[PDB]
Amino acid sequence: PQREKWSSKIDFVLSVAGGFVGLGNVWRFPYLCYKNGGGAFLIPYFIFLFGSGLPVFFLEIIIGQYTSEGGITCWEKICPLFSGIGYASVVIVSLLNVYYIVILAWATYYLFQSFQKELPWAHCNHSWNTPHCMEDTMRKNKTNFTSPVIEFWERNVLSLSPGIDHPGSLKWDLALCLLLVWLVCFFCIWKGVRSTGKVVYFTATFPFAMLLVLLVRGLTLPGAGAGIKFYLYPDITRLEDPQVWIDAGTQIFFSYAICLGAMTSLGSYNKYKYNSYRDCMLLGCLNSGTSFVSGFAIFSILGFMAQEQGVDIADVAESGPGLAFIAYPKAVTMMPLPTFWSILFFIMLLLLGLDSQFVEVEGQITSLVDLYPSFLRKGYRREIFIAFVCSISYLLGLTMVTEGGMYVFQLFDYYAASGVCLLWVAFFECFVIAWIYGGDNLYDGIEDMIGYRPGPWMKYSWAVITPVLCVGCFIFSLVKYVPLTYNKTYVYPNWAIGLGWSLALSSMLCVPLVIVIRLCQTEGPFLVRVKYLLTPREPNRWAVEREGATP
Ligand SMILES: *[C@@H]1O[C@H](CO)[C@@H](O)[C@H](O)[C@H]1NC(C)=O
Ligand SMILES: CCCCCCCCCCCC
Ligand SMILES: CCCCCCCCCCCC
Ligand SMILES: CCCCCCCCCCCC
Ligand SMILES: CCCCCCCC
Ligand SMILES: CCCCCCCC
Ligand SMILES: CCCCCCCC
Ligand SMILES: CCCCCC
Ligand SMILES: [Cl-]
Ligand code: NA
Ligand code: NA
Repeated sequence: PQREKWSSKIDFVLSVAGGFVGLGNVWRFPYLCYKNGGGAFLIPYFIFLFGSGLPVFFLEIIIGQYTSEGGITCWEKICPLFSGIGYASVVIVSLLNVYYIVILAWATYYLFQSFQKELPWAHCNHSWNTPHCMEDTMRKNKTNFTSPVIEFWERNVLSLSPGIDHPGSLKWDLALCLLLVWLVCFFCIWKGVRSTGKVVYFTATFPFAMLLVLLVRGLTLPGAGAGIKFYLYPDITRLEDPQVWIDAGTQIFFSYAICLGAMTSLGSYNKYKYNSYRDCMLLGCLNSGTSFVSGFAIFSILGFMAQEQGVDIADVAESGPGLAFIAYPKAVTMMPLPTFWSILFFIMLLLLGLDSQFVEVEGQITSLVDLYPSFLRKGYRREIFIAFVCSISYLLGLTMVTEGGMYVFQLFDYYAASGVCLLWVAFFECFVIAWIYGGDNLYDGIEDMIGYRPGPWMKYSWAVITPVLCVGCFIFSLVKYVPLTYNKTYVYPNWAIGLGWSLALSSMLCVPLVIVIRLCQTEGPFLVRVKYLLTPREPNRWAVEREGATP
């Protein structure tokens, strides 16, 4: 009957902050900056952060607060047509839940490797190391040598195969680790949904307090001055390639968990007369500051490795995912008692990723339960659903656990819940809000909800800045198209790129397909059909709290 509200604003802030501040900050941003050269990644990043990151994030939160519904029915309130956006988000988040947890699996594996006398990536004299491996300290002291940390990441953790078309034998240890993290998610969602809520004082303060330590270790490294420069001074030429702009925009959208329905649901649990604008601005500041400062530390470590190895910074580690699994495990080796600090670091990674996964999976489950309110949300009948959603997404994730699973992970990362699909969904959200619902019409709601009409920046972002940025990046990437590559050496087969585009299209096609379906359901001439489907169905149809009216 009545949606359960937050106990207080503190609960909302802590839940959301633990929600969108996770592995998209300490893991994705590092190698996304590293892959796109150096500081040339920052110029689009911040622009999107001030052009589409904060505005769309606050728009999602404010729609959730205005309609008090999840990611799906909120659109039906705002606009019956273009409802597929919600479905699109669901598909996106589903695919995200498939490969996001895989990262945690790796972290868990690393954790299980930490509990021993000497870290396995300190020196390379083990069975999995190629004879070309040479220790980092001895690399520049005196061809094509490899470092123990990278060896451990590829040969042992991943057992990397020649290509995607050679999946090979499934790795059982990583499969068990993925099962373990999915079991943690399952027992933290069906029961103990607020388990992290009562221990936030450890779940929120520790991940930051740990990062600072790395930062203190990062800057002190002798080569940091080089690395920070690589992280800061941009390259003008790199800005010409569409890849940097697409990566920066989609990294903004991924870090803030927008176009997923999680933000709308989180904003659906708060009060109507709640000043979510200021809270959202502070949370976005915290998110971007965490990303920027963590990049400082990891790029200082990269500069240290480059100066010690006698190699260029751009060729010191893996450009694809695993930079955070190459730089940070090397940094924790330099600290006194490396085992303890490595354990703490991977525990912090687990906390961040697990909290983010809890939020995303719970949002997806709530959305699907909204789609099936009688067939679900009936106790045990709901419980089984959880056991379904994890399992079908666990088995589907097992394709990323085979020793050729890294390439599949790269496909999912670049296409499934990131790339031109996120731009598609964000552009359609902003188009519906600005050019159909009306920016001033939604300011009429904001002014009543928070008590003051915000500045013209929010409306200018949805009206012009965000659609223009999204369409420009999309069309400019399609014009100067470069095939997706893993670690800038592997050239994907055509069928692999076809599968990745199928993954993107699974969510993209929801917007037009649902439009066609809704037009088919309604009767009459086309013009009155679209006019009737473009009328909001009383978005703030609530009287329990002090509210005004739609016009
Ligand atoms: C490593 O080998 C590759 C492939 O032959 C070559 O392109 C590259 O220059 C070599 N790098 C070093 C550091 O020897
Ligand atoms: C010879 C080992 C089995 C064949 C290759 C592994 C395939 C695992 C895919 C799991 C998907 C559920
Ligand atoms: C700029 C492209 C959109 C043109 C305006 C469409 C608005 C239709 C809905 C009107 C609601 C009264
Ligand atoms: C009108 C309500 C039903 C819309 C269903 C859309 C589902 C899209 C699935 C995309 C392929 C998995
Ligand atoms: C990965 C498939 C997601 C299916 C979502 C269905 C929404 C009605
Ligand atoms: C490492 C955390 C940095 C946070 C900066 C912004 C604080 C509101
Ligand atoms: C339930 C789908 C009905 C489709 C009817 C199509 C009429 C053009
Ligand atoms: C030049 C070092 C800056 C570090 C900011 C946290
Ligand atoms: Cl970020
Ligand atoms: Na978190
Ligand atoms: Na983030």
